[PDB]
Amino acid sequence: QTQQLHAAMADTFLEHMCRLDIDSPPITARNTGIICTIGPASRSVETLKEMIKSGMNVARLNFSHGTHEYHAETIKNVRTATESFASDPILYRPVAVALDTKGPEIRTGLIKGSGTAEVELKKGATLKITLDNAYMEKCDENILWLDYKNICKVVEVGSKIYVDDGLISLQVKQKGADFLVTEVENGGSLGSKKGVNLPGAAVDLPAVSEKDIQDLKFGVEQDVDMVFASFIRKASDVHEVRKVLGEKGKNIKIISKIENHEGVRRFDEILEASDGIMVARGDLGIEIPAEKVFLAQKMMIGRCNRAGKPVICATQMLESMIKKPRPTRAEGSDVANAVLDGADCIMLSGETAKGDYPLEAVRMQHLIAREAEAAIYYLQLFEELRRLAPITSDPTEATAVGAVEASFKCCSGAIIVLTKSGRSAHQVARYRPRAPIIAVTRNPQTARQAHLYRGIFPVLCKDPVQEAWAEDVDLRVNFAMNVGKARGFFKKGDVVIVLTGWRPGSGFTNTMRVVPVP
Amino acid sequence: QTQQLHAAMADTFLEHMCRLDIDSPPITARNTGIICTIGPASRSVETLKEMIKSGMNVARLNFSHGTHEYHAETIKNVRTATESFASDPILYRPVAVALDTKGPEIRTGLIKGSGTAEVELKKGATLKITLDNAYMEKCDENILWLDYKNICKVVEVGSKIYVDDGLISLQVKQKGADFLVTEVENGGSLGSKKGVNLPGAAVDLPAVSEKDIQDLKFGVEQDVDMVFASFIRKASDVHEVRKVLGEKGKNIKIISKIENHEGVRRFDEILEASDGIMVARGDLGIEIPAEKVFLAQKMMIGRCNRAGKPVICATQMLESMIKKPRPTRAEGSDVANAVLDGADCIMLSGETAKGDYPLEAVRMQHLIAREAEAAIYYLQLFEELRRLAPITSDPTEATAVGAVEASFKCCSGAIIVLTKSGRSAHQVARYRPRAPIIAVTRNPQTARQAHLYRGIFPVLCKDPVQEAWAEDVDLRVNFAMNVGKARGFFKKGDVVIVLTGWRPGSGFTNTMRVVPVP
Amino acid sequence: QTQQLHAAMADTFLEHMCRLDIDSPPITARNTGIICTIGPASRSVETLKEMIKSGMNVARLNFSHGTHEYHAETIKNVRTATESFASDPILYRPVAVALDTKGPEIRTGLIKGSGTAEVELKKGATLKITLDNAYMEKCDENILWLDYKNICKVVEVGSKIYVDDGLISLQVKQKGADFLVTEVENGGSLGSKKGVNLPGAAVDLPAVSEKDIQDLKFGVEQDVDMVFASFIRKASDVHEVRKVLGEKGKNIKIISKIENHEGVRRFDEILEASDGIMVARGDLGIEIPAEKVFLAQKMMIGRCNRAGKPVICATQMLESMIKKPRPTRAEGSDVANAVLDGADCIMLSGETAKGDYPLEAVRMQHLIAREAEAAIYYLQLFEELRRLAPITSDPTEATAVGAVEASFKCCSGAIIVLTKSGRSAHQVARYRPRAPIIAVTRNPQTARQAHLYRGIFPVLCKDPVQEAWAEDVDLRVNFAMNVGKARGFFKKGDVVIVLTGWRPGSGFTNTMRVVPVP
Ligand SMILES: O=P(O)(O)OC[C@H]1O[C@](O)(COP(=O)(O)O)[C@@H](O)[C@@H]1O
Ligand SMILES: O=P(O)(O)OC[C@H]1O[C@](O)(COP(=O)(O)O)[C@@H](O)[C@@H]1O
Ligand SMILES: [Mg+2]
Ligand SMILES: [Mg+2]
Ligand SMILES: [Mg+2]
Repeated sequence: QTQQLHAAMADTFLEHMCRLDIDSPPITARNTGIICTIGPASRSVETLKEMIKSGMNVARLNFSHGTHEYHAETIKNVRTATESFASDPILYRPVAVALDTKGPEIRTGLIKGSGTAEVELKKGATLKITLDNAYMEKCDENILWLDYKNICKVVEVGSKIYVDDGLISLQVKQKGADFLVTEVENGGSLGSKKGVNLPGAAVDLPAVSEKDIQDLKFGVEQDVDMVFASFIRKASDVHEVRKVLGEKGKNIKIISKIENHEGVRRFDEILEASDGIMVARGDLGIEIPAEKVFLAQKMMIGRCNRAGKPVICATQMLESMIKKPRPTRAEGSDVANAVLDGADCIMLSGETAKGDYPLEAVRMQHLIAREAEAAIYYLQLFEELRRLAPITSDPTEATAVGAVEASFKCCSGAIIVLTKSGRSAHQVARYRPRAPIIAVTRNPQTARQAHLYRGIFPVLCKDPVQEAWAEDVDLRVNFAMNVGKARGFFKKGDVVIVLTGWRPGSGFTNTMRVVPVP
Repeated sequence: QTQQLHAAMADTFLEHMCRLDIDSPPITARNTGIICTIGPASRSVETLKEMIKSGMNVARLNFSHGTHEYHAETIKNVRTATESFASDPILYRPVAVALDTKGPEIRTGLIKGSGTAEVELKKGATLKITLDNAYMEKCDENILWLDYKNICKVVEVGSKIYVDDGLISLQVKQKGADFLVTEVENGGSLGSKKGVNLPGAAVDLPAVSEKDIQDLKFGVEQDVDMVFASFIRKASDVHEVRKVLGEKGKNIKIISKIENHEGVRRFDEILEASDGIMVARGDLGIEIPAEKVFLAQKMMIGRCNRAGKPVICATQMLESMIKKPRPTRAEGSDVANAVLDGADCIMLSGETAKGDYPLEAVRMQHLIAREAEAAIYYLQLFEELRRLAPITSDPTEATAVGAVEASFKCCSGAIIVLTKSGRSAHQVARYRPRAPIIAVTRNPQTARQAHLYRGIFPVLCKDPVQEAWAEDVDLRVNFAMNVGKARGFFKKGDVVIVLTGWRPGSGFTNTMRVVPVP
Repeated sequence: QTQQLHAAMADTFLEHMCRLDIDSPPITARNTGIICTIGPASRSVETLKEMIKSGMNVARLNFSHGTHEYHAETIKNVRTATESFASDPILYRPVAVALDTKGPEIRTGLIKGSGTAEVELKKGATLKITLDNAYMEKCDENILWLDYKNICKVVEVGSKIYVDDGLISLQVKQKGADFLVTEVENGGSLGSKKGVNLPGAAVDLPAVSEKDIQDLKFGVEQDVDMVFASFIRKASDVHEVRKVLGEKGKNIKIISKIENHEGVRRFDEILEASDGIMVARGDLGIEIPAEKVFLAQKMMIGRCNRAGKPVICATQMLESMIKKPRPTRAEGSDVANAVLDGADCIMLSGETAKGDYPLEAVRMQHLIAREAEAAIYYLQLFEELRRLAPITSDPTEATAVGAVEASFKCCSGAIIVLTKSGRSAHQVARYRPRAPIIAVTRNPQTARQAHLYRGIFPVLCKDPVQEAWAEDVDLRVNFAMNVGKARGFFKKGDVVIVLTGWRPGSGFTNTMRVVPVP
């Protein structure tokens, strides 16, 4: 048996687990989008091509580092790699570009005569933190400059301060004027320009600084597809990001990175304001106790699934693959369970940005996601997504759930959907069919943005518009058929579901046909 | 808040029951078919016209009584009453004609007119039973004739003989070559030609007698829509009726009447052989202990529902309405519960054949069914019907379950289906939408046979066949749209689901559209 | 709200996830067993006392390395540490000792001279594998010795050979009688005595070698509690381990390590023969594809849960904590998901055997387990465990399921169970209450082995048997009460469930009492 067919049919979740079978191969199609952070290890056109071949759907540019020039040259490379495959439109893969905001980071200064090395702090040793910009590049084991000028208002005597992915912790002992004396609660090698966290501090930095607006305006000029907004704390932060993109940026997706207590606490208003969510587990597990992160992850994934908005699970998914050709058993399990929880995308960071095995990392994500997608208990998931979704009068929403139901009923090879803006296809994605959603569009950005949604295999029609609209609709369906055939999603005799609108509109999807693939 | 909608959203059946509301009005549409037995109280064109106006769908002719000439006239009156409404294609109701077989009945003879009226059978009195035809019409307290010639072979001293809906019982005290001396165990008033039951005696009467053959052939000739075959004990019994119905009877639905121990015991084969089932409770409740009838009733309804085959609940649903303009509380509950169990149609016998309130009984059935249909727990029923149904490759099957799903999602006004044979619509009905299924057909037989399925409101198109097939389709669609508007099923506000096919075949339904009503 | 109680009351698993709350504190009790591998980092009496305080339940001795003398000292220290708390019976924790077998391992030899230390294998380089004992302690980048004398009988040209947690890979270019020539495909640096894997080779080493025989007998004289048997392929393997243990080691629990393809395939036979299972992910994810491991883990946990037999999740759970004081986000997730899957115990290897932060690794496991236990969807799990158990039994199984039900109904502080051999506490565990199960016993081996079962907090009663049974019962019950109170599991006003035999006996635990705590 294939596709965990035996397990799919169990009357209990327990029995479903018992029936999971190592020797049952998955379907060819992989549903979960893969986002990769591009940096010095993956920036070259040639490796970028392999990455796309290995499965990369979205290139993330981390604006916490680098320069406009650097990132512009990265974007150009992504676009050369991507376009190198346009000669064959049946096999061309759209690739989205995402701008990841710096936001309200606190960084440390430079280490003495930098970067001549690093320092060592020791448990019990004491440290003065100064705001005095004299020490800006004079940081050693005795004094450390930070760039957050209001730090003294916000912390108190006993406050913990984490430095560098939270591996070092200090505790404020002597407070003071515009400086802090602390005892190293937890020591280690301290380098230059490291991140600082102040869990439970009322930190007043904005989500959107002047420098964030300049980055965002750059993203609009660079025609990126999406924005990952860092440290969003309330809806009004999301609205600032969107408004500031202006009319030219109107269709860029806003993804809120939830990465602090207030973000989780205000999750619902943030979700309502956003196009989607990223569970930014890195900062999230320093900001709140690490034992609690999986709770926040499952919470957010549930709510985004319940709302039909994309959710990305991020950070350290395969961390050890920075240095090694295989992941840890923890990492393999982490990716799989993110898929099983319901994440639309999984993300790689250091493992593609800077590691020695970017290509192996991407493949691993692809390989795990597709085993995990077969392992999903669709029986319970579909039922629960139905129950929990409201009665509406939008005919697209009605056609979408109807098509997903039909697809389960006939076990079809795909759901094919024509879409101008993405929406019809996103509506189908919401109900989590097992079959891949082939979204045919002419809008290239629609194609790129479709990767945010579980299940949507976007396809960019290049053919000119027919003047008989009915014939144009057909050209597109047949196009989707050739792609599925060429990719192995289905064969000549199989059946598929095709969603179509009644007029050439723009939001009129309302027709579902069950057809054999020619 | 209308149609038990608060109840419909409950997560448990118990909470659903708690939320049932006496002030929440149902939809206009009524989904359960009403079968009325036609005889002396209901036979004239005038009263037949009121019966249709009242919700009658099927006219049953019971061939345990009358001559062919009598029945020909009844059918002709039904047709006249039905056709009287043809002058307005929108408000016309097809009416089906059903032929109910005598089968292997045992009955007593005629009481001596004197004119005593009825004979008084007294507990402990002796009563001779004879087979001598000279006594056929000379029945009284001392001598009772019976038309089952073998009776003496199949009972023994001490056997029990039941007479008249099982109200009178006799014990065999003495056995003879062509007579029986019995003692009255259960006394009462005995009238003429009463039903006799011998539970657990080994009755050897053929399933299809010469008289039945005659009646079946006349039904073919007369072009009846369906036959209710009495005392079906096994699949081969059904085969005889089908044989005897032959090619000209190709399309007559055979409905097997389950009314003895064997019929229940062999139920699965009879169900696979038949086009439908009738739970024939009158005899059933004499052939098995009466406290067990509800168990038989609910297993047959359950299995027919699981098989997607029409089942009919019959007999004493509103018995007391034979004499009274309003039913007993047990009668109102009985009708409601039959619908609630999933019966496709409910039936009236004496209440329309001979009663003083034929029209009130029909109205009462229409009123209770519509109330009960609003109280069904569809969340659970729809979920269980899906689980239990197999994955097929039949595009029409996929389409049907997709349309029902869409119908719940947008609270649809109706599911409009174009069908020639009826199948496409039968396939929607087996998934039990709440919304009426308006089947548009040009085939008149198909429109009459549709009444056998819960929720199909057949509609007969009379319009000329347009030149262009796509415009002919659209015409049938606009037809159904007008009829639902005319009758208050829905307004320009609403949405309806339209099912359609890709070619003027004859089994190619593969298209569902979700459409705001123009 | 506490304890994710709001999430507990959800109608769907999806809504359950939606309600998972970062600010909802868990209970004090932690149910999942913690197994720690003792090694150079953890072996001192002083470190071991802190491990017990931080949460260690089972000390694991890995007989893949070390001499018997070494292990006997580790064992003696574990007992010195454990017994140093026996002076307060209220706070004493039984600590089990487990022996983890070497089994049919394949290892490389020692590097160097002259090496020095590591040796860099280069992608594309050629490496000769030899079997000549002259090279046993002379390995380098050209020449590698292995201790598997039949390797040559059993790989082929183009077979893959993996070295050191599958991080280095070699392809066989040329075979030969007692050597192999190979090409490095995944390079890296190769240390001494690394594990070798031949996936898809029929490796023919015995289940129980002479060394294993000697190790198991040593296990018997040291009085260990359990044996983790490596590389169990089939039931006769478990039977061989049982024969060595013999009559004298009768009560020692055998936990079969599933770590190769044949073990997964013959899982059901192995589980029937075993006392529990370890999912040994390290070797397993090299033997089968790493993407597949999560599937095997979940199938094994499900089937062990359904059988009521202990299951352990092992290997790389908090790996990065060997060198760092906080785990990665993948690591935190992996631990939570293992507990959410249904695992009875979790395990630490290098992180407590050799790393810089053994105490923090224990604490973290303790913290996550307890967080994950509050997040379980008990409403579904209990329903499923009851449905998959037989409606048969056996008053003892009925009482235990009745106890677990009462325990939810009143948010019991604990279920107190009196047991000689553990069995009755085992029975309660298999139904997965959320409340801790305080198992009171006078048998010290029973108390130590109890840690194999989720939720069983063993408590060793040292008082002599009282003159009246009823006072003997109350003594032990009251002792459970005091331990619960001292540990913060519950207080004076709370209710606990107490399970007991009817007669002074042992098993036949058929009595349940719901009692307030004094
Ligand atoms: O998903 P969206 O943006 O609503 O677009 C769906 C639209 O695409 C179509 O199928 C085709 O329209 P175009 O030919 O204008 O692209 C419409 O019938 C439908 O309204
Ligand atoms: O339910 P049935 O008998 O299969 O008929 C459904 C058929 O009716 C149609 O919708 C219309 O066909 P006609 O124009 O032949 O009536 C077909 O496309 C479809 O196959
Ligand atoms: Mg950033
Ligand atoms: Mg009859
Ligand atoms: Mg070992």
